[PDB]
Amino acid sequence: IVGGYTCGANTVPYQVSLNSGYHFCGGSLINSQWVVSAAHCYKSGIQVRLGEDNINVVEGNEQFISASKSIVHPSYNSNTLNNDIMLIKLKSAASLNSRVASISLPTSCASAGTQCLISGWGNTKSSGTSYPDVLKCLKAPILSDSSCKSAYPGQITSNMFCAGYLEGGKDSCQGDSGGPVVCSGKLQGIVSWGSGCAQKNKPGVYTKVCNYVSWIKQTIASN
Ligand SMILES: N=C(N)c1ccc(/C=N/OCC(=O)O)cc1
Ligand SMILES: [Ca+2]
Repeated sequence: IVGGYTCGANTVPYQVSLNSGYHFCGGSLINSQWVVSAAHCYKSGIQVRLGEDNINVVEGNEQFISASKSIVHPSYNSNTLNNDIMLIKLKSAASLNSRVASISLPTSCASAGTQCLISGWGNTKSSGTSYPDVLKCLKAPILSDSSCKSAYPGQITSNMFCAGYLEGGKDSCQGDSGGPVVCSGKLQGIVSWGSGCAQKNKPGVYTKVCNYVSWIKQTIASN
């Protein structure tokens, strides 16, 4: 997260870290057994880490649970990042508490102009490279689809939306991938892609979760 703020320990209780010997992506806990992340975060041997603040220090509230399966969206296209969503099932159910909690799926899509909360342990520099210890947060508005398409001509599908600041300076970044975009207490986006981070006229592009609720519910009902 570039240009954001320190969230505060366990204030984003649905935020997860995906670990394969190191943190590589974020995710969102949607119930005791399932995490929503980005399909481009797929790899084998994922361990889900819940209740994290400092990802490099065991502070006492963590739950580390191995993934039993990963399900990439059937229409995920890794070239265009269309349908950039994946479900990860935990080997055992998480214990839900104040520090580890699920985030609601939306019943309707979010509105242009709505301020959303984006979070992660990704790069905090728009140019160089610096990774934070503690979870970082950013409040950013959903942009109009016409501004989004103008920013990224020929690349924005109906399964994507832009959020952020066209002036640059504030954005999600590498290492935030797969993490939550929460708007009005619902999981509306997944950190997906963008040209660099926090660049002028290049806002963040996010998977449009409201399009996938049917697939999510069907998949979790059968796996
Ligand atoms: N909002 C952005 N500008 C943005 C968001 C996500 C990415 C994802 N990069 O994938 C590589 C990785 O996370 O390791 C890039 C730019
Ligand atoms: Ca920790």
